Amino acid sequence: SVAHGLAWSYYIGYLRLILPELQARIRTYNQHYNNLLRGAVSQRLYILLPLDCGVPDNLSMADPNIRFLDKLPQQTGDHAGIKDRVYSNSIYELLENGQRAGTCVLEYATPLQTLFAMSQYSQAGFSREDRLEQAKLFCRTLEDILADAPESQNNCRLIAYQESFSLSQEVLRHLRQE
Amino acid sequence: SVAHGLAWSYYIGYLRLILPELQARIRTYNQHYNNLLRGAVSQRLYILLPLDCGVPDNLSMADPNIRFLDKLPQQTGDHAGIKDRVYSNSIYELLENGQRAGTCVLEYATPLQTLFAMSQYSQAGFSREDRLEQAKLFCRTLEDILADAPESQNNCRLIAYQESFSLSQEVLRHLRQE
Ligand SMILES: Nc1nc2c(ncn2[C@@H]2O[C@@H]3COP(=O)(O)O[C@H]4[C@@H](O)[C@H](n5cnc6c(N)ncnc65)O[C@@H]4COP(=O)(O)O[C@H]2[C@@H]3O)c(=O)[nH]1
Repeated sequence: SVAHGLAWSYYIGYLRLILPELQARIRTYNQHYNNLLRGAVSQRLYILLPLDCGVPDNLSMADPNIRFLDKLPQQTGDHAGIKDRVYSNSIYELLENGQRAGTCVLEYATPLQTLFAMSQYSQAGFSREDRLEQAKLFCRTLEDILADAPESQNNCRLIAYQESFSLSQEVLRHLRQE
Repeated sequence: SVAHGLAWSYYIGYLRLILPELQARIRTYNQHYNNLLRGAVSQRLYILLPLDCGVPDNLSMADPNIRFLDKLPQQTGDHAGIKDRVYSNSIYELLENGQRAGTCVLEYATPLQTLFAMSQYSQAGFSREDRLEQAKLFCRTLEDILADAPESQNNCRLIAYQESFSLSQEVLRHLRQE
């Protein structure tokens, strides 16, 4: 299954590698690089899962209330022959009524971009209906992996959505629960 | 198909992104950072495809004649909400009879590590026989993608192998053809 392989590669090649050290990288940022007068970055990696697989490269293009602020400390390591491969994450501010209502580590799940592009390339033999069903299967498999995964211990939140709708608000709703 | 999705994600999320700018990054290295007295780095990205999916993180652990030298200039760009995500590659020297017989950009195809780990995790429902058959399907799909891909224009070489056997020699054989 396309989505089954994609869900497992996202855990094996990314989540299980960065989640153990995520809270440490955030506490490091909150103490030494975060502006002294600002709210602390929240402790979890928030992952956006648009089921229509529309994954823009700039998050501020999906909502103007979502604005880039800073990058976490970079995590590097040797991986499949690549020396010091860089895993980077970005901190965003979420604006409500124009003012900062919260800060969090936010990104899209990249494998959804793969399902999108696969639906566009003829040689992939992958229809736009395949995409919606595989997008849902990808998220189910992922939350099933992370439930049993030892690396996910209150440090990761999946935010699936389908499109009116405000992404900045959908994130803030999860953020306000904690 | 697990390998079908993995082969397409490797093209969409990596090869089609780095191959257009690979030769430019190599010429930049050969002129400004390569030691003036050394042989030029070859122009292609050589990708190792062990069908047993044994992908060590340090290439020198698979063969002592393969020694790290330097990194190419890093390629950065915004991707799925990650600002300045870093794509890095490593240059290796290949020793024959103890002396440098060639230099090239070399790495393993990371999705093979995914197939390996999937075969080890019970929740993946993926047997070691599934792995060998999916490993072969992954490479077939990949070379079929790159044949028709506009980004692959004499800048990428797939080296599939199955294990005596010397990895440094198998690479040098491809290198000596050109
Ligand atoms: N050698 C090498 N291969 C790379 C690199 N980046 C991607 N690949 C490969 O391309 C394929 C698809 O790319 P994608 O981002 O869709 O999936 C990635 C992506 O969702 C997530 N991920 C991995 N590294 C990062 C990262 N640095 N930043 C954000 N997300 C990441 O986990 C998935 C699996 O990662 P893997 O690791 O196996 O790299 C393979 C991947 O199979 C790279 O920088 N170096």
